[PDB]
Amino acid sequence: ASPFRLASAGEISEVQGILRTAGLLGPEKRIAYLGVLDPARGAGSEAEDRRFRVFIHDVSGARPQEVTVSVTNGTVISAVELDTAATGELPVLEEEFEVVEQLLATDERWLKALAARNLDVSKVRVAPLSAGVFEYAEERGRRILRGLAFVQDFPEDSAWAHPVDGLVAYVDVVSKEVTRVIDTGVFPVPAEHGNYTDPELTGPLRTTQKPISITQPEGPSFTVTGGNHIEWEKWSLDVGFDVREGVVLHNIAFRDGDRLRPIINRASIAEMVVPYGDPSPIRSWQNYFDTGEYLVGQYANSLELGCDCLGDITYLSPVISDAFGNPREIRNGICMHEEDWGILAKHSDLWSGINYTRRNRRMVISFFTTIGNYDYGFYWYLYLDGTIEFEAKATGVVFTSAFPEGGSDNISQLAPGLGAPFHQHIFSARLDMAIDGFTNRVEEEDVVRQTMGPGNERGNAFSRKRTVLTRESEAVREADARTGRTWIISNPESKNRLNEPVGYKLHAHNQPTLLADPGSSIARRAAFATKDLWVTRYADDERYPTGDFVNQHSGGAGLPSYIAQDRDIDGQDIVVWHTFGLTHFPRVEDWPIMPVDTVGFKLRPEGFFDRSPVLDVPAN
Amino acid sequence: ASPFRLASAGEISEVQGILRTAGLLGPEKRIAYLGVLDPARGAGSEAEDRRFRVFIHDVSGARPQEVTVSVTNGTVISAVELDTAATGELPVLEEEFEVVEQLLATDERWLKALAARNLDVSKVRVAPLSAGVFEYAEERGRRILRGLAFVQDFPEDSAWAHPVDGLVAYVDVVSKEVTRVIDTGVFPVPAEHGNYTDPELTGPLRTTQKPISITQPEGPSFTVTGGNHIEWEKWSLDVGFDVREGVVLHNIAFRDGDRLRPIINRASIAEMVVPYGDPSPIRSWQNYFDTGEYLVGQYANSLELGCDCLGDITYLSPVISDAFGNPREIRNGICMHEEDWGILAKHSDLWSGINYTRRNRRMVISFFTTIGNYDYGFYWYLYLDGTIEFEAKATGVVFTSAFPEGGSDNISQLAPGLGAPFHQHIFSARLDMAIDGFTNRVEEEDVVRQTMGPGNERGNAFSRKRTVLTRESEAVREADARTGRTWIISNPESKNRLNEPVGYKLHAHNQPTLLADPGSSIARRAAFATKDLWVTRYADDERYPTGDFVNQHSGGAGLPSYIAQDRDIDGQDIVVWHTFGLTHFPRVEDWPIMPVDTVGFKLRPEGFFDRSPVLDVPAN
Ligand SMILES: [NH3+]CCc1ccccc1
Ligand SMILES: [NH3+]CCc1ccccc1
Ligand SMILES: [Cu+2]
Ligand SMILES: [Cu+2]
Ligand code: NA
Ligand code: NA
Repeated sequence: ASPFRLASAGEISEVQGILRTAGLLGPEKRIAYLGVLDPARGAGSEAEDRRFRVFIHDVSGARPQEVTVSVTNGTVISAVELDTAATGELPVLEEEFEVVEQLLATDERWLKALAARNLDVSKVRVAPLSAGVFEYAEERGRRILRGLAFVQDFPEDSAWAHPVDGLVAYVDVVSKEVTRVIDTGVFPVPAEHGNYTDPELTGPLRTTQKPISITQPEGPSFTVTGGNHIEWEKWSLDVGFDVREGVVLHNIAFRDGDRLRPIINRASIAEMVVPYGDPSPIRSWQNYFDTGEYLVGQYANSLELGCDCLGDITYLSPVISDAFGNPREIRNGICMHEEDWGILAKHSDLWSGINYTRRNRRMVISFFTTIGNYDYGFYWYLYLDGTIEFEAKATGVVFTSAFPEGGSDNISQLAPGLGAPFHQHIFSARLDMAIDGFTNRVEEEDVVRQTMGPGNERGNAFSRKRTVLTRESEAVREADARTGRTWIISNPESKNRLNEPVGYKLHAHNQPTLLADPGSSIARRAAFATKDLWVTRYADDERYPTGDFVNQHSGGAGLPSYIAQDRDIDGQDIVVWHTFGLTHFPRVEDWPIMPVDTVGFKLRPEGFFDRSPVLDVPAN
Repeated sequence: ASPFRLASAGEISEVQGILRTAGLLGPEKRIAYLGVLDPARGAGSEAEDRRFRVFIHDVSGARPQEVTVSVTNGTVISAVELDTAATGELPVLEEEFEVVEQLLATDERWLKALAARNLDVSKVRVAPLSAGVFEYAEERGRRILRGLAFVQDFPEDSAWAHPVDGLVAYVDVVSKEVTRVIDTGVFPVPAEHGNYTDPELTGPLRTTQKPISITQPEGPSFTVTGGNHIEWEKWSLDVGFDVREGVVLHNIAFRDGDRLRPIINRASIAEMVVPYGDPSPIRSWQNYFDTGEYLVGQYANSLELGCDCLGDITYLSPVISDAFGNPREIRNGICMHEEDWGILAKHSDLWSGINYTRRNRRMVISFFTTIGNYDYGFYWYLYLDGTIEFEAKATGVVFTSAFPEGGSDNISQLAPGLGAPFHQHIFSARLDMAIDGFTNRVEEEDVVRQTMGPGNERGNAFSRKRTVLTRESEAVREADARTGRTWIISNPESKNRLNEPVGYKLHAHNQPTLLADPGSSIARRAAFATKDLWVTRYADDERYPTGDFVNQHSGGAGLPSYIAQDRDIDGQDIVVWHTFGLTHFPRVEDWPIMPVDTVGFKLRPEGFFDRSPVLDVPAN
C-alpha cells in the first residue's frame, strides 16, 4: 500500500519491458543506475505514481541517457541524452572492473614494465580506480579508469600485500585503448604475504572465548508491516534501499502520547569520498567517491546470522537491477534488531528513600558494503530517549604501496618494504529535516565565556548564544570544539509547554574536514567536504552534495551551486548536510586486515518533549 | 599473596586496633579517609608491607591528623597534626550531612526566612554543600558547609522539584554555629511535583518491551584469582578499590605471544569537579569536588542483577572503613562481565574469493555512585584489539533553582517556575603510564596541511608532525580538534619489528574545559581543569591533581605546584593527567530524572604490536 515500499522484482521487470519496447535497452545498452523516486511534496492526493530513474550507458560509444519511467502508467516520462564532457560520466559499471586488467594484459608498454620486474602477467591484478579530472585534455568527454597493479602469488593470495609501485596506466574503457603507461622507476615488490587465514600467520587460534548467547524468548519488540514499515518503542519509520545511497530512512516519527510527531523526513549518507595524501605521481590523482562513482548499495554483503548480526535478527532482502534490467535480490542485505544499551536512568535518593533504575535499549538498522579493498558498515540507531545516531564502521584492507627506502612524510610503513599512504574517509549525511512538520530553522549554539566583573563578581558565570541561519549564503558552517559548538534544528511554530520552540540538537564529532589544498581538483569536486555543516532549502532535484554525475565531473556541482541561490531557510522546508570523517594515518595494527574504526554523529531532543519521554519504561 | 589485593575486613580491624591502642581513636575522633597505599617503586624485594593511610577528624575542635599505619608490622609509622588553615580541611563526613539541617532548624534567622514563605520547618530539607574559599575571612581555618533548602511535601516526595531560592545559610559544623543567613528575596516555591514513580506522572507503563536474554552457557571467558586479579583475552590486571577514587586499575598488561607486556601501571579517575555558572549570590560559590571533597567510593551503590548489570556478572564486594574504624562491605559494589561488541574485522575479497568476518567483544568493569542529587557510573572497557576506554555515565536529578520571571542567561527552565543552572562535570584521569616498561615519553601529534607547489603539484598531500614533550614546564597541553591533535605515549627503548618505538595513542573527545574566569576561586582550586593534558614525572606523593586536602583549600595545590619542578620527562617514569568533561545546559528532557549522558576517552595501540593482535580470534 505504502508509496515508500521497497521496489519489487515485478516493478523492476516492468521497467525493463518499458525501456526495451521504447528502444532504449538495445544490446549495446547497460543500466548504470536504477532507483525509485520519492513521492513529491504534497502526497496528500493518494494518487500513487511509482516512478523510477534510470541511467543508461552505451558500450558502443553513443551518448548515455537519463530516463524517468512510470511503472504505474507503463510510460517513459522523459528521456534526455547526456553530454558527459559537460555534466559528468555515468557511475562505474561492475563489468568494467576486469576490463582494465584485460586491456593492459596485451599492451606492449604494460608488458614491458612487468617484464623488467620479472612479473608473470597472469599473476598481476589491476585495481580499477576512478580517474578524476586533472591535466590530461585528451580525457575530457571520455570514459577513463586508471590502473594500479598488485601481485597474486596464487589464487587465494591477498594481492594487497604485493603492490607494484612506480607504475600506473590510464585506460579508455569504451574505445578499449590504453592511453598512457607511466613508469617512474622500479620498486621492490614487498615479499611478505598478508594472508590472515594462514595458520603460519595467525598461529594457533584462541580457545579461551566462551560463547555469548543473545536471545529474545518472546520475539522482538518491533513490528514490520508492509515489507519495510517499522514500529518500535514509539518510533515509526520506513526503511528504504537505493543502489547508490544504500539504506535510506523515511518518515522518522515519534508517537508522543496520542500524536504522531515527525522528526526527519529523509535520512541518508548521500556521498562519501576517500582522498589520498601521497604526492607521488603514481597516486596523487587518487580519490574515489564510493557512493557517487561506484554505488555502495549494489555491493552490499549478504549478512550471516551469528557472524555479522547476532541476536534475534529480522532481515530485509532489497531488490536492485543488474546491468541488463533483470531484478536481483540481495539476500539478507539489511539486518535489524534491538540491543540492550545499559542504564537509561538511575537515582537513589537520600531523602525520599526511593531507589530507581531503568535500562536503555536501541533499535539497530545496518548493512555492510565492499568496494575493492575497503569494507564499510552503516549503522542507524534509535534510542528509547529520542536520540538518533549514525555510525560508520571502517574495516577491510588498507590500500598499499611500496615503502620508500629513506622513508616518507605521507606514507606509513606496515611491513618490510610495504607502505600505506595517508588518506581520509569523509561522509556526507543528508538530513531532510521535519521537526514537528516542515517549518524548520537552524541555529548555531556556542558556549559564551564571561569576564569577572559587575554582575559576575566571582567569575563563575558562563552562558550560551544562538545564531539563526536565515539565508543559504550564511548557512555554511565550521565546527568549533573549543566553544562546544552544536546546531539546533527547531520549529518556530511548534512550542513545548514552556512556550519554547521544539528542537533537536546535532552533536558532531568535530574531526578534521578535507585536508587538501583549497586549489586542488579534489577540493573543487568534493567541496561539501571542506565544511562541517550546510543548510539548503528543499528542492526535488537537489539530491547529492556532489551532483548527479560525480565520475569525471570537473567540480562545482552540488552544494556550492545550490547555496548560490541564497534562498530563505528561516522557518522553511530545509535540508541539513553534515560532513564528518576519519583521517587515517595507518598503523602497523591495521595490517594485514584492519580492526574496525568508527565515526558518526547523533541528534538529541532539545525541548522537543514536555518532560523526559522515558518515564513510562517499566522496571526489567 | 598479591600486594595489590583488596583490603580485607581483618586488615581494617587491625588498623582500628592499632589506632585505638596508640591513643589516636578516642570518642571525639572520626576516620574521614582510610585507604591502602600502593607498593613503592621497586617491589622486587617481595618484602610485603601492607600500609594504610588514615585521615582522622576531631569533632571537639582539636587539630586533625594524618596517620600512616603498617598492618604488616602492627605499628604507627607516622602521625602528623594538620594546620587546616594552611593545607586544607578533611573530606566531608557522611554524618555531617544531616547536621546542617538540624542546626538551621533552631536558628532564629532561618526560621524567620521559612515563616515568611509559609514553609513548615519539618518539611524543609537542606543540602549539605561544600563551601569553597571566597571572601569570608571568618571561615579561614574553620569547617564550613553551606546550605540550600528544598521542600518535601511528604516523605516520598522528590524535594528537588521544590527549591527554595533567594535563601542560603553558612554553618560551622564543629562549633555548631550558623555564621550567616542570607535572604535576597522571596521566590515562589515551584509547585509541580517531580515524582517519577507516580502513575499520574508516568501514565500507564509500556507493555511493548520484550525481554532480551544475555547468557553465557559455559560461563565467562575471564578468570578471577586472588580475589581481584583478572585474566581475559590476553589482558591481565588487578582491580583495586579506594574510598576516595573508587575503582582503580593496577598493572594493566597484555600477553603478546610468550611475553607479558606492561601498558599502564595505575589508572584512576583522580578528581572530578562540578562548577556552576549561575552568578546569583545564592549559588555563585557552588562547586563540589565529588571525588576530593566527598569521596565517591564510599557512596558506591549495591548493583542488582538484571537491573544494573545484565548478563553473566561476576561481583566484587570491596571493604571500606566507617567513621569509627569498623569494616563495612559494599555488597556487589563492582560488576564485571564481557559484552559482545559487533564486528571486529571484515573483508570479502574480489580476487582471492575469501570471505572473512570476526566479532569483537569487550571486558567491562564498572561501579555506580550517588552523591546527593547526582548519580555517576564509571566504566572501564578492555577490547580484543588492545584498545582501552573509559566512559562516565551521568544521570540522577539535576540541581534546581527557581526560574526567574523575565528569564535568565545562566539557567534553563524545566517546568513552570523551576530552573536548572548551567554547570559542567569535569573529570581528571590519572594514567601512571608503563608502555613496555617505565621509560616513556609523550609526543603531541598534529595533522599538517601542505600547500600546492613544488613536490605537491596536485595539492593533495597532507602529513603529520610529532613534538616530544621533554620537561614538565612544556607538558601542559590544550586540545585542537581542527588539527586532529592526539598524544602518543611511547617507549623510545622498545621497538617493534620495523624498528619504531612502541606506543599508544590517546584519543580525547575535545569537549570544552573549565569555563570560569581564570581569575576565579574555582580556576585556582581546579587548575587541572583549565587544560586538557598534563604530564608529570612520577613521584610517590603526587596522587591527586588538586592535592590531598581539597575541602576549603585556597588553591594552587596539586598539578600547578608539581610541574613547577620542571623535571625531565623524556624517556622516564611519567604520569599523564587527562581532563575531560561535559558542559551541561539542562533541557526539559532532563526533568524529572535525567537520561544518561556520557563522556570519556580511549587509548589505542600505535605500533605497539608487530601486526594486528586479533589474527588468532576464531570464527564464531
Ligand atoms: N573504493 C573504490 C576503489 C577501488 C575499486 C576496486 C578495487 C580497489 C579499489
Ligand atoms: N555532589 C555533592 C553535593 C551534594 C551533596 C549532598 C546533597 C546534594 C548535593
Ligand atoms: Cu583508511
Ligand atoms: Cu549536569
Ligand atoms: Na525538510
Ligand atoms: Na609511569
